Amino acid sequence: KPIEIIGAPFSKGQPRGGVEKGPAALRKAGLVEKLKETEYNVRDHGDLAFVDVPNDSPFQIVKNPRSVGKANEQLAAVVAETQKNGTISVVLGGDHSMAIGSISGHARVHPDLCVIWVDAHTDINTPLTTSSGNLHGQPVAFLLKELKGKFPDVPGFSWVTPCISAKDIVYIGLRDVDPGEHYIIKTLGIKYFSMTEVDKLGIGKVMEETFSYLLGRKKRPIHLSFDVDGLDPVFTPATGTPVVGGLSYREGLYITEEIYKTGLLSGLDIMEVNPTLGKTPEEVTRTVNTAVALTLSCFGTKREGNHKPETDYL
Amino acid sequence: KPIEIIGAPFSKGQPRGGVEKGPAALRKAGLVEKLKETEYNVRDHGDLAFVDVPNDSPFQIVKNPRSVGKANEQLAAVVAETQKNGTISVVLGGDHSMAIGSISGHARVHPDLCVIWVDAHTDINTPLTTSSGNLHGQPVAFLLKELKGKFPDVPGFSWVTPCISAKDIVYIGLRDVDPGEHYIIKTLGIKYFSMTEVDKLGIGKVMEETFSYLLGRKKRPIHLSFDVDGLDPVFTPATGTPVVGGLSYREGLYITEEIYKTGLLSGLDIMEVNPTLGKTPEEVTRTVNTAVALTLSCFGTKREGNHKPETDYL
Amino acid sequence: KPIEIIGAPFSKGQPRGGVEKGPAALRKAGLVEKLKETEYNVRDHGDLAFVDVPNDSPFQIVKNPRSVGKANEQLAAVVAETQKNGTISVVLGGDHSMAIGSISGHARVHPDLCVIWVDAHTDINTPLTTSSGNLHGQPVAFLLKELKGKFPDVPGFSWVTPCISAKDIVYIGLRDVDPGEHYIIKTLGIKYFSMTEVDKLGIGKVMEETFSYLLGRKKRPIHLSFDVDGLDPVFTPATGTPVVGGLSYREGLYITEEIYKTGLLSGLDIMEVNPTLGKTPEEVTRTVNTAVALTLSCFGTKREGNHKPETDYL
Ligand SMILES: N=C(NO)NCCC[C@H](N)C(=O)O
Ligand SMILES: N=C(NO)NCCC[C@H](N)C(=O)O
Ligand SMILES: N=C(NO)NCCC[C@H](N)C(=O)O
Ligand SMILES: [Mn+2]
Ligand SMILES: [Mn+2]
Ligand SMILES: [Mn+2]
Ligand SMILES: [Mn+2]
Ligand SMILES: [Mn+2]
Ligand SMILES: [Mn+2]
Repeated sequence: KPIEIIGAPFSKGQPRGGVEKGPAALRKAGLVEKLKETEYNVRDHGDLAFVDVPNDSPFQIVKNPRSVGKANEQLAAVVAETQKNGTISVVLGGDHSMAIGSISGHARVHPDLCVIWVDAHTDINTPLTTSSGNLHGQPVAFLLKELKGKFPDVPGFSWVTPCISAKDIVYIGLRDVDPGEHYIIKTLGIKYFSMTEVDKLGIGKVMEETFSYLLGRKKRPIHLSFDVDGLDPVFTPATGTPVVGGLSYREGLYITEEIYKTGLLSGLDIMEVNPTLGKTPEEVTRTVNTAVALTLSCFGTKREGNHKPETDYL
Repeated sequence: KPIEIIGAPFSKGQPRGGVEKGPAALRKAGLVEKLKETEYNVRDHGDLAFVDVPNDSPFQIVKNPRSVGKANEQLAAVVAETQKNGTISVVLGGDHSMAIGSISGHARVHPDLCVIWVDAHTDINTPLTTSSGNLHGQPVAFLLKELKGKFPDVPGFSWVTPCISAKDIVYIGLRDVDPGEHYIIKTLGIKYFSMTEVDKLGIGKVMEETFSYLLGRKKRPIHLSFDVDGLDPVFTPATGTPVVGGLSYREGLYITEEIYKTGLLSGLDIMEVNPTLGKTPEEVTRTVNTAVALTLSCFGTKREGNHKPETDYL
Repeated sequence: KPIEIIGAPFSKGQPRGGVEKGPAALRKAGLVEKLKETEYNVRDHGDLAFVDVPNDSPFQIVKNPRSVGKANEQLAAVVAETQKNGTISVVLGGDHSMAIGSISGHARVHPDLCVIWVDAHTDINTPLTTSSGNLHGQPVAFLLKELKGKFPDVPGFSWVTPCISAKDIVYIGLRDVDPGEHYIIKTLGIKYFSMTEVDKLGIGKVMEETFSYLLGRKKRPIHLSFDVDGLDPVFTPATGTPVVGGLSYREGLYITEEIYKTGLLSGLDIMEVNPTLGKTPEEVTRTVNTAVALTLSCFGTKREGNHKPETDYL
């Protein structure tokens, strides 16, 4: 199989700066090469340079709208672009609002996809709900159909087309959800697994379930949008919003691991890494490798080992 | 429902000083207000000032007896006092020996209550057993009937009336139990779940069980005496006795969470917080919020979110 | 029952020095006395002084061969020596290559034994595979029959006799396995439980299984070769190779605990402790006690308590 990496050095989805340095640190952590070490061919597409929207106005509360609308428009494009060639898209990112882009682009070639969302937050707030115009906390509200026309069309996201219903999305790692968001997920009946569910079933069953629930009938392609923050802060400290009591490195590596073991991975998102939001240099480095590690997980590497087949190591 | 908070700034139950600063730090962490943010009405009762017993003699080995006898006598009173009005009692505390007070006061209005004891220790030692007169390690021995007249009446605890048998008490998080104590719990057949049990079943099943075992037949009121030290030291470092390999923040939040989801909470104890026993300021702060967090847990807050009902956030 | 402790202050199995100081720190942590506190009689055998092999040549890639061959020859001997008297052998160690010695010596008296291997690594590499002559990463390859004559006889391990097949060995905690090693374990069909398996089943089921798989038919003696490094680095930092995302103190204490509860413990290995590889003095101390703790676990101590029988603590 083939792998193409897209860098989404962006950050207007939120205030704290650095997230665009995300793909910059990830490649520096040698993400590309290690990936090559697998059975997958890897092509690095570089960093989609994003033209800045002069005089971007705050649509009511929502900020830097046009920016996030055009930046995400440019991305979805490249994604659908690769997706058609048949390669697996892996979006190194800045804030998690590049999810619309990625996800959209993906749905163009595979409109039957599901979505596993590992984030501490649902990020399912709308321009109406959000107590901030930080679109990095709305990505699902743009991709959801059951939410279309449920809020004033936003300046820059015209090209966006609600592509999936709540019956194809699955959240894992939720532990910091806003009122409005809780409403939405309950109302629209969205299958999720808050830390409390993790706690109850155990990552194993959590994954086991989520799968049947999504690939029970028709096996479709998967889009794992992973938010480096959905792990506990002790593991991925260099982030925008940390939230104690989250997924463990182990649990996180278990997810990408069961994901891989299903061969249905199509699109991958490694968002929210802020190479600057480090209390200490280590914390960053930590955050960086664990992230890196989580990628190579989705692409083969098992915690039990790997050995090139047909070769007699004896 | 209504909530009344009682501060038990005390510490003679043990040597290390600071535990009385407990309710002092907890309120400072804004425990009161956050609580108001729920569906419960909250009334802060303040800190029961405790008159000191001049010349308190060490009953054999047991120390500061009269102190702990009168301090706990004053408390039980206020507790039964609120309990009658129908509000939920929440005892911010100093050492865990204010459990007799709280628990007693509670049993006066609801003598059919059970008790969930999250502590690293059983604290079920008697004046006979204890290798210390630290009554913060005997609270159950005073409340237990099967232990009445099993030791020399203690100077100051006359007013104390063994209120519950081993069939209504449940320990969770035990990992540092003394010989004598092991004897007692086995002999008197006390349902418990040592870390090893936690390890085996998984907090989920651990709670699931404990409930049936207590609320299987007659659903009664619950008295969760939570000992901030039953969590692992990495989570609640600012304590008297830390004991590695204990409950995780997650597991601890899972408990208070399943407790809440049963609407049977009547009395709550947040003991053993020593705002001074911090290797570093953070450790305290850590200890403080996690504690605070554990309270608001027992009162609604879920790790999946909360949203005021009947309001359309759309 | 009787316990005899053997100190294997050795380290040529690998580069980093200090591991021979292993038994030196363990006794200093009072391992001997605490052990006496159990229902087992304990005899400390002291530290097998190891005569150094002048001019030890690097068999191709493999280093300090003759050293590790004679040091392990001297050990197996003492082990079989005690094993015959009926006492339980407990090898405090230096690098994990003293496993051949221990294990061999054990098989002499009980050739029907199985083996539980808690290590981050399989250490099942051969002189052919290893990208290092560090025999501390080959111990199983010398003890395995299915591997005999699968590599050039090594200078110093003549006396070694492949004693067990892959049907009697069980690995727990694997998370850093080399290519060649993966080949071997898959090929030779070796029952294991990588962190991912731990993650899936939960230490409880992991142990529950491993047992039936080994003691299902004929109950035999157990040889728990525990590698202090198989726990997460946060717990046992003072080691040669740390590997993030490993067994928790709890999970590790759960293992030795279920091991003990089967009364089938015959030989115990507490390897890879490097009293010098400590970022800070605490880290060592940490590493030391947790190790110590893991021993006393295999010998009675439960996390629920212990009380001398036939004594009325009332
Ligand atoms: N980028 C993230 N998470 O990864 N943002 C979470 C934001 C929380 C909430 N949804 C908001 O819009 O404020
Ligand atoms: N306050 C506590 N735990 O929260 N004390 C535990 C004391 C251990 C033991 N029961 C003793 O009396 O020494
Ligand atoms: N001592 C240990 N683990 O405890 N060594 C692991 C070494 C990793 C690998 N088997 C090698 O030979 O390099
Ligand atoms: Mn997000
Ligand atoms: Mn997030
Ligand atoms: Mn206590
Ligand atoms: Mn305690
Ligand atoms: Mn080893
Ligand atoms: Mn190892």
